[PDB]
Amino acid sequence: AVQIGFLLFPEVQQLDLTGPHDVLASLPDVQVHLIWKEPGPVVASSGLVLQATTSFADCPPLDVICIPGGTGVGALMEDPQALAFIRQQAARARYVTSVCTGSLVLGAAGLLQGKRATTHWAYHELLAPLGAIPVHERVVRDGNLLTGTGITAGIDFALTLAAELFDAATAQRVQLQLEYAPAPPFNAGSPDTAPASVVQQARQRAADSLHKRREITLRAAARLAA
Amino acid sequence: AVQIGFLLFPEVQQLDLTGPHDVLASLPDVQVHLIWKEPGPVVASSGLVLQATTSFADCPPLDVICIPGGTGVGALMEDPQALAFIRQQAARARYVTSVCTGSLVLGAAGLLQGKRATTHWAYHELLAPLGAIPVHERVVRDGNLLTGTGITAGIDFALTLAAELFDAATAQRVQLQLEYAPAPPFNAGSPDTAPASVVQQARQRAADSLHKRREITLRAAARLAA
Ligand SMILES: [Cl-]
Ligand SMILES: [Cl-]
Repeated sequence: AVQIGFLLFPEVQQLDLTGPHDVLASLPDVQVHLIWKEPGPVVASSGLVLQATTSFADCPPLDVICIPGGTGVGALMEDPQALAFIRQQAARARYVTSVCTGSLVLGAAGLLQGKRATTHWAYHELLAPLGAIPVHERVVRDGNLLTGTGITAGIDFALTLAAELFDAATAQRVQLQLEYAPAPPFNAGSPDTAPASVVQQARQRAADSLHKRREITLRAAARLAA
Repeated sequence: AVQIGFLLFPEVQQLDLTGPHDVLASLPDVQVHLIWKEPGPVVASSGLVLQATTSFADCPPLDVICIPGGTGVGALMEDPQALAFIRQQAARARYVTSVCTGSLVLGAAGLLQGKRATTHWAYHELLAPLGAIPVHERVVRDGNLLTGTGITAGIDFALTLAAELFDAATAQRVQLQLEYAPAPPFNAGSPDTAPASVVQQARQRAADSLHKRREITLRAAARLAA
């Protein structure tokens, strides 16, 4: 069975994880794990309570690892146990993936050095100090690394992984069974298409978080420099 | 505070619920409830464990009620306690909504009689015996009833509800904060765009479920006829 693992941490943005989970769990001969330091409840940033199924020590070797984003990324960027686990699994995984600010965790773990990558638009400046080549595209692939932007990035790239792990007809069948054909009623999902007034509001609301994450990023970069 | 409730039941398709939950939970002055017969664990069809936060008896009057779909819809269509709760909340709710096969639950509760509605493509024939006017569109609005198709229908219609409960700039800001701009890598999300061979496979895999749901639908229709 293909082994797929998602890191589940306090203050995760749960949709970053639950989207790809439901798609990939629809495939035959997959096993999906929700990984944290021990099994048990983990609370997402919205208050939704999710259950981790396996610990770092008991997790099998993964074929796919996926790091979601969320408020909780700041703590993960300085969690040596989590970063060590990610590095160990990435060494042999067929696919290393992240959604939104999850790529900052890959960066803190050293896995973006010299690699093309993206992250959430408001935090994109933090990729370069972590050694990445920043790219402003919604899905960026460099070798076996896939990084994507948007809360539903993992739904789309899960269909790509289904086609490469199985075949295109399997991916299309899953898409059809889920009737997945999005049609947003607004076109404000990028700073290049949203009204300027909306961009300003969103940037102002992210400013305190960005300031705190600049500090964390510099400390994480210092650890990589040693 | 605006009160938004999702029905959480065993064998739910969790993305039908977790998508709109994360969008709506991003809004100011909202309170979101996960409703079942009692608080506690509820297992989704994928095995993901979610927690219900409130019981039918303790749930406040809702401004928005949302019924997700999933395998578990068949049991809900004949659960008199759940159907009675839905009817009570729908009487005063500003918005009554469903995702995918959740509209079959609204149908069993009597809430689609004489109303335009949609559901998952493989189960669309079951709307007419429940009194609905079936429509083949991704989002169908009839008064305060919204029914949508696709596992991520509730993400899109949550942005519509944000614009009508608050204003368009608020909805656009949420879309931008989430960087929501989907771009599926295949175009097989509808039976009209997927290859014929894929449609056949999907229909064959749904056949046993459809047969069982034809039986349940007829019994539910008989209860409405009395
Ligand atoms: Cl997206
Ligand atoms: Cl969809």
